[PDB]
Amino acid sequence: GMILGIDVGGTSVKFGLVTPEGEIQNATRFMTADWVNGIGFVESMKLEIGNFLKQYPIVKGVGIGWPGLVSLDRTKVILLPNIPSVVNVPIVEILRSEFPHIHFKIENDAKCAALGEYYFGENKRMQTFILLALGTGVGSGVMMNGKLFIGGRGNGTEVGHMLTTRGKSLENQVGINHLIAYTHEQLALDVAKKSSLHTIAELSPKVIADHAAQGDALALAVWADIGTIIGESLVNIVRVMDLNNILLGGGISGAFDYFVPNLKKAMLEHLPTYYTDDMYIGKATLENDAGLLGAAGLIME
Amino acid sequence: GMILGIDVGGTSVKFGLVTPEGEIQNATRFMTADWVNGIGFVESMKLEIGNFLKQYPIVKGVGIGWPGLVSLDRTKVILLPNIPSVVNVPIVEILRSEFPHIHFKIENDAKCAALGEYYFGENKRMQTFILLALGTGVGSGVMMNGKLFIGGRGNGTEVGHMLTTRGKSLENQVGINHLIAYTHEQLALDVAKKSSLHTIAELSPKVIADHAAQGDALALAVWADIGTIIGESLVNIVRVMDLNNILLGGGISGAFDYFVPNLKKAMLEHLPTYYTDDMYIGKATLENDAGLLGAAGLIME
Repeated sequence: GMILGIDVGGTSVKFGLVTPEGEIQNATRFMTADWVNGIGFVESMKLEIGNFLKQYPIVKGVGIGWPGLVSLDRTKVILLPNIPSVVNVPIVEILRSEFPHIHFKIENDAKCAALGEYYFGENKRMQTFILLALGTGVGSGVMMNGKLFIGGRGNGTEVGHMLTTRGKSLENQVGINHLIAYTHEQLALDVAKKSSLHTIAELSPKVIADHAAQGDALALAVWADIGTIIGESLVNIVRVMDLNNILLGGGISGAFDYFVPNLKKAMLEHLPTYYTDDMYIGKATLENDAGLLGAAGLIME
Repeated sequence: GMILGIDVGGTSVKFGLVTPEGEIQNATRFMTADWVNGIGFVESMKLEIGNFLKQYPIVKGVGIGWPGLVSLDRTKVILLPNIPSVVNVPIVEILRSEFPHIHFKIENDAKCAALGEYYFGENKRMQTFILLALGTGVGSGVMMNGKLFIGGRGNGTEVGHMLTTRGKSLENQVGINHLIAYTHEQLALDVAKKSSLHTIAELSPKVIADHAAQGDALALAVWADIGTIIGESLVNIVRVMDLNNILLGGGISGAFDYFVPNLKKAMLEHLPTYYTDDMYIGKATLENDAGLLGAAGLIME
């Protein structure tokens, strides 16, 4: 049957009815600014959830992905760095008491995205891999021997906050806003104005990728440096986890061809053949839908 | 009953009969230089193993820890960076065919040391922790929810080879020989000859710790820098694994009081309270016996 998947986010909140083949029906995008500025975030899980089950009375399950830390028993929302609300909330118990005929499940949103790729992606059922979602923040989810990796205390693989060889965190080096700021820094150093990016009104990963495709030396060098940084953090993840299947998602993944060569180079430079001989670096094809699909996927398990 | 534990090492090979209370009887130390230079390493698992079962006919199990990569099925020894021999060897099948009345088990030696601490240490049965063995090389083993963490492909937690904020690997920064070389570099910079370490013929972790205990500014600063480096790598391990119980072993752990303050400081600086509020940093008390105890521990499971 149809399952309601919810992907809770910092800028937008997403609802969708998921089919067993991974199709999203009646995709509704809200919020988050509009939700916080008004009746509140929790008042807005109950209002928009209630409106969905009324429309689809056959729905028996609701899976929700959360953009932060969740409790080990998967009943509470600990903290969201983009949404200061929801602390120690037994959401599974309160929704089960309200809707006793419906089964509820919660998980971290980056972990949901890995589960989404595992059930519905172009590498579905791949047993052991990491999904790196390279956006404004760096999110990650890991499947290990066909099971979602949650870590010792339930909130594992927070790789965006790992320290780099520069001392700064991974997401403060490769996150979308930091990539744009670094590109502007390199354009400022380009005193001869050789680069073609100087014309554009507002930089974005897509624009920097489009100019790299044309052969712009500056745009290609930016993605090559981003690639080395991602590769250096993947060396550390691989040494700790012993996995060598990598899926790359998020807004920056559109520039896959321009940053993956240096990413692969960094991995070959620092890792022995034990890891690199059968290593795979693929593109995450579900894009921004993986989180919602994975959230619904919780109910399927 | 009594179990034979074997801890295979680069400089010395160790044999011992382990009791259910964790006592080692008839501890025999060999080799490794003498083993390689002669009849060979494998000829020397068979000669010294055979001599042990003849002495103890009631022994029904043999657990062996290996100083490198082992196959996922735990039958083969892939590679040892200190011993160039033993590649794709089905050691469990060949010992089972030779001794069908005895059960055989193999594992990575750093993982064995964590299992040793889990069954017989001062924090025995602690469900989720990392054991960092700080010696010539940096070894690590992790227990997760009371089960040995092996990683996706069977050779997880090779943390000694993680990249630091300096770009070099963790063990090339804090390994015993690198600690001694760094101490000599700081003594060379000490043009006023203020330090007390200038007198000693040969530096060692114990000597640098003994001078730090006396209040030597240089010796204290060396351990403080080592502490920051270990703490920075633990930030990355904790972000990936979500564990916060840490046991510190090896030759360098004797200087626990001098490097742990900066280690803890680095962890508090880079990790939120979710990890640090109930974090524990303890001393591994089994020392060099953990590997052998853990190897025997494989048979107990």
